[PDB]
Amino acid sequence: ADTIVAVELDTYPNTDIGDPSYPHIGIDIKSVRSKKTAKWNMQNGKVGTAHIIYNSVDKRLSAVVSYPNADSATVSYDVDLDNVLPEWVRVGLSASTGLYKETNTILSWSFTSKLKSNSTHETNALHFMFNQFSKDQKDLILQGDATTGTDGNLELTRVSSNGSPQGSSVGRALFYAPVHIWESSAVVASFEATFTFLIKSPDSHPADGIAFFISNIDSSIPSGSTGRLLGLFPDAN
Amino acid sequence: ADTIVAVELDTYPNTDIGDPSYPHIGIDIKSVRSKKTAKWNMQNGKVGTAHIIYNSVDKRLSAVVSYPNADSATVSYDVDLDNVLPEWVRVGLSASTGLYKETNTILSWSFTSKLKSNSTHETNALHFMFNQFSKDQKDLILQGDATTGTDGNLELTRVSSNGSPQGSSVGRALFYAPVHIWESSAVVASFEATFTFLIKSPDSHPADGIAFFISNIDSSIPSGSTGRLLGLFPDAN
Amino acid sequence: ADTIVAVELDTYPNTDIGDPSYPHIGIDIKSVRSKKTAKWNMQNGKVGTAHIIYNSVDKRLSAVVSYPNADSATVSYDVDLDNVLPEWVRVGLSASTGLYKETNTILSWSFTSKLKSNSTHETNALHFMFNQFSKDQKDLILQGDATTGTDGNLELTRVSSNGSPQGSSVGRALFYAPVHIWESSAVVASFEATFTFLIKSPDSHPADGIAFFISNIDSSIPSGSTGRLLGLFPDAN
Amino acid sequence: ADTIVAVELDTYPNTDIGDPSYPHIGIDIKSVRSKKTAKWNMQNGKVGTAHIIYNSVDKRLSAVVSYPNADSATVSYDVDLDNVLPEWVRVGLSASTGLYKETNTILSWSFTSKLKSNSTHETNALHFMFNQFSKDQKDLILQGDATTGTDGNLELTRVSSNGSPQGSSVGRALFYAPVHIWESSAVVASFEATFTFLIKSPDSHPADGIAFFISNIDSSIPSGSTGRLLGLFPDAN
Ligand SMILES: CCN(CC)c1ccc2c(c1)Oc1cc(N(CC)CC)ccc1C2c1ccccc1C(=O)OCCOCCOCCn1cc(CO[C@H]2O[C@H](CO)[C@@H](O)[C@H](O)[C@H]2O)nn1
Ligand SMILES: CCN(CC)c1ccc2c(c1)Oc1cc(N(CC)CC)ccc1C2c1ccccc1C(=O)OCCOCCOCCn1cc(CO[C@H]2O[C@H](CO)[C@@H](O)[C@H](O)[C@H]2O)nn1
Ligand SMILES: CCN(CC)c1ccc2c(c1)Oc1cc(N(CC)CC)ccc1C2c1ccccc1C(=O)OCCOCCOCCn1cc(CO[C@H]2O[C@H](CO)[C@@H](O)[C@H](O)[C@H]2O)nn1
Ligand SMILES: CCN(CC)c1ccc2c(c1)Oc1cc(N(CC)CC)ccc1C2c1ccccc1C(=O)OCCOCCOCCn1cc(CO[C@H]2O[C@H](CO)[C@@H](O)[C@H](O)[C@H]2O)nn1
Ligand SMILES: [Ca+2]
Ligand SMILES: [Ca+2]
Ligand SMILES: [Ca+2]
Ligand SMILES: [Ca+2]
Ligand SMILES: [Mn+2]
Ligand SMILES: [Mn+2]
Ligand SMILES: [Mn+2]
Ligand SMILES: [Mn+2]
Repeated sequence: ADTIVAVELDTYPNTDIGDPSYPHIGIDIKSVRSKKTAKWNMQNGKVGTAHIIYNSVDKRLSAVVSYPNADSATVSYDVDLDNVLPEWVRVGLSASTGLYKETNTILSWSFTSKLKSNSTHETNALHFMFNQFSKDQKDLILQGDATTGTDGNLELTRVSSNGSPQGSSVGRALFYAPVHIWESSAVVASFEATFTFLIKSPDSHPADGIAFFISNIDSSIPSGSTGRLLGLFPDAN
Repeated sequence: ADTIVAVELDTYPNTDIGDPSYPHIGIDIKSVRSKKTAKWNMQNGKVGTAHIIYNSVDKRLSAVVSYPNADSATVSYDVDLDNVLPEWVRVGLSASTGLYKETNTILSWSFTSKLKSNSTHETNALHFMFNQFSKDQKDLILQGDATTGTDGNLELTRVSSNGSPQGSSVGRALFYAPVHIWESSAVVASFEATFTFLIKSPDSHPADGIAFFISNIDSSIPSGSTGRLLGLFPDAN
Repeated sequence: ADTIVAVELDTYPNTDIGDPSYPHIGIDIKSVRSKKTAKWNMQNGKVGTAHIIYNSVDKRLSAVVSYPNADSATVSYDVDLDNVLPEWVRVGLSASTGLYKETNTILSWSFTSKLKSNSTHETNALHFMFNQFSKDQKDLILQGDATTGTDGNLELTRVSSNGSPQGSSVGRALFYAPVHIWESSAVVASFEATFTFLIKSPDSHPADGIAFFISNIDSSIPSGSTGRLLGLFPDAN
Repeated sequence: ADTIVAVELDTYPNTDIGDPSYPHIGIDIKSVRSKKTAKWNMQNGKVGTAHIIYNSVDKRLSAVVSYPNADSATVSYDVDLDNVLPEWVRVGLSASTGLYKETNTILSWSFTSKLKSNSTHETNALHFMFNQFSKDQKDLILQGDATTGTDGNLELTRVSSNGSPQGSSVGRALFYAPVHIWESSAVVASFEATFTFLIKSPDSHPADGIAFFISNIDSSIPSGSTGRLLGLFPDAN
């Protein structure tokens, strides 16, 4: 059973699992049923930016999702990630389709993590940046339908050769090195992740959306987690 | 009159102007009467570390002051820095003594400021790092009694040739370049400052403390701001 | 008399002052007559990129200029910058027009400088990044005709309200803080500079070019330095 | 067998395999017999620093090793690394002892790699920093005798419970994620690595050394590569 903390850009309302009745961003703590959601005006066909941030002083996980010249969507949840996640994790991106579909393309992805210890306050840091993805991206672990290199992008779910998306798809990309997201003797620890994404659907109704996630290091796509489950969770609980 | 936002490490309780009964860290918004303080166990003669952080999403100014192997002191305050400070600022370190005294020695200082715009989501960033100060530190604006180069440290208040700190001293170092801490169309702005310091006193009661501050670009040490005013405020209101 | 080190992007061959017969890049060490040049196929109207890098171990100043999908032009020169520059400098961008003309438009600028001392191996660093410029960009020093804000770009030379570049123009933007590009007791000092540019001319022959430069902190545009002099040298010697 | 590019800090003169007559640093291109060496006055028991850098414009691999207040040892070799190494590598630290011995203690390790592609000039970056190592350091592959966490240091070779270095020991630490050190379509690609070390020995002649290396990703310690082989090479050819 994986341990998942995620920020979801949820394009499709599943009101039967507590989704609000509109597209929304959310913070997910070991459940697809979001602890905090905000309305998000997803723009079919457009490049947007997501920013996710946390530090161990405020213990507050926050995300802003944005398109140029539009009002941002913002969401925040108070949570001690020390109590939720293991000491070492992987970080990734996840996306799915179900009966409705959309391209879940990633154009760029960056991440930064820093830990200062309570004994002689030495800082350990990790930073990665992808502004292009190649056919053979050896520092990503690609799971399920995820592919890299088409146009120099990361396509999290299946795209057919004519460029339209497919339903019932799920895939994820995880950064290869494990990440130390907390330590018991840290003065401050923090992270920030940003990615740019392009969600396009020929349907009237896109689905199912994209997530930034932090998981146990050995995490994999739960069985049957296409659709509303976003590649993250084994069920809707 | 200057506009001051500061994180104070207040070594001396002036209860007649609202200080708690004990050395305390605090967040100062345009006043020396902090908006929020927490108890701080200052350690005479030991090198400690301070970290200050803010971002435009949570709008929450937060600091942690620490010594190796001790419990941290932590303090936070909800505040929209957009509403308080001008678009352009200087960032700086400040310290004073009064009728009681201490060294106000800075061994390192770093600062990172980031803004991503709402118009195609381009990032502007400033970073500086001092892990040693030379006698001619041209990218530091030194005010009052502040000097650089002695042992490679920044001494914010006057220290005599024999190492002894002097009373009635006030001194400040501001980074040379102005800094853009907000813009009306930034999706996320954030900053982070760190410094190491060494407060030592031959007195029973050290005074008066060290502050990291953000100010209008033309800020200078207000008149008679030695002692309890920490080099920051013209008065005690 | 100023002391300039510079990387020139020279759009206009002035063979009377030792320019080669074609648009070219070059390294200039206290003279507009380049110590080294290489052929540069400038592309009228196209967004280009330049990179300048140097380190105190190799003592080699090297620059690459390129457009997406073209062969890069590269040039390098063996010079000990400690021998040439004062210890504190400013960094900047300069451009000019003369009887012929072009827009000298800067769309992004970044610079990182790092010094490690011979005792006790402590690093000082400076980093800045401009991915957009605003109307009042207080951390740039503008000289001559240079302005910021139109479209979020830095226009180093005069452009008219209608978009047309003007003859006989010259301007520079220097970053506000002086920079420590060297110190006597350094294990290693280095820097890198990147900028993107857009040179468009309605003339059959574009003039005069853009340079990245490093100078005495108190550099100004030498008088009459339009055209072939590039905002940089008082004469063609 | 493996493809290795290394910077050796070589404490023991093995004159039978072309080592010079004195402790030295060298650049190793697929052979233990360095393509260039410089004289290194290793200091028994004192914390040193090494810096290695390379960029694809100069195609010069260079290194500096120093102690506070000493003259530096520096060595360089003109080598085009995309000609030698595969497109994907891992970076690491290696060390060995044989009949004679020393502690190979790593106190800190940082690394930054960067690639700008020839289309659309997009940057890919990796950065890691260890200023402490814990007992369970999941983002390092440890091979052979290497251990982490004792005093927060990485011990590349065996040390017994009482601090005493052991003979016939070989160990390495690789960063976990693969690193993209060249791309055929790259404007400029570069890296820099820094480590701090403490080499301490009871022997009249300390042995054998520490290396920074870059290898095929699936590299392991070659068979019998203790002593003069430095845990890097299967033989001394
Ligand atoms: C009333 C709320 N609502 C709309 C928001 C809704 C409800 C039912 C369907 C809906 C939508 O859509 C479809 C669409 C299709 N197709 C695409 C046009 C053909 C493939 C077919 C059927 C329906 C059905 C459907 C009809 C009858 C029987 C079963 C289903 C069904 O979805 O059953 C599967 C599991 O659902 C069980 C009950 O769930 C009721 C909630 N409902 C169901 C859905 C669609 O859900 C699927 O698609 C979603 C979008 O990709 C994913 O998030 C889900 O993981 C996936 O199961 N949305 N809301
Ligand atoms: C060499 C001189 N020396 C150092 C040993 C010294 C001298 C005088 C005092 C000293 C110390 O201490 C105190 C302390 C207190 N209290 C301790 C918390 C509270 C009972 C009180 C009086 C003295 C006084 C004092 C007594 C009588 C008359 C005036 C003062 C006085 O402080 O004159 C100058 C301004 O004082 C006006 C009245 O202030 C009431 C607050 N009181 C006074 C002080 C000392 O304050 C001075 O020193 C502080 C510490 O550096 C600074 O923060 C202040 O800005 C600075 O003005 N602290 N609390
Ligand atoms: C390129 C076309 N050409 C060559 C046929 C040419 C063009 C202009 C002049 C020219 C020649 O010559 C003179 C000569 C004189 N005198 C004779 C020596 C004085 C009696 C006076 C004016 C002009 C001028 C002149 C007259 C009126 C206004 C301006 C100029 C001029 O800029 O002139 C700059 C001086 O050029 C002299 C010869 O140089 C040959 C190189 N070539 C290139 C240019 C254009 O030069 C200007 O424009 C260039 C491109 O922007 C800049 O790089 C230069 O720095 C700037 O001086 N001019 N010639
Ligand atoms: C430095 C002092 N020296 C020269 C006087 C010397 C030291 C040891 C031997 C030496 C010589 O010679 C031999 C010779 C043999 N034989 C005949 C060739 C076989 C019967 C056997 C053992 C020893 C050994 C030996 C004895 C006991 C345990 C190990 C060894 C050994 O490693 O020995 C490696 C011997 O290499 C042959 C001679 O090499 C001359 C160089 N000399 C030998 C060494 C020891 O080298 C070991 O230690 C070095 C330092 O750690 C490492 O760089 C080497 O990788 C590691 O093999 N260093 N310098
Ligand atoms: Ca949903
Ligand atoms: Ca006080
Ligand atoms: Ca020219
Ligand atoms: Ca050797
Ligand atoms: Mn949801
Ligand atoms: Mn106070
Ligand atoms: Mn030229
Ligand atoms: Mn050797």
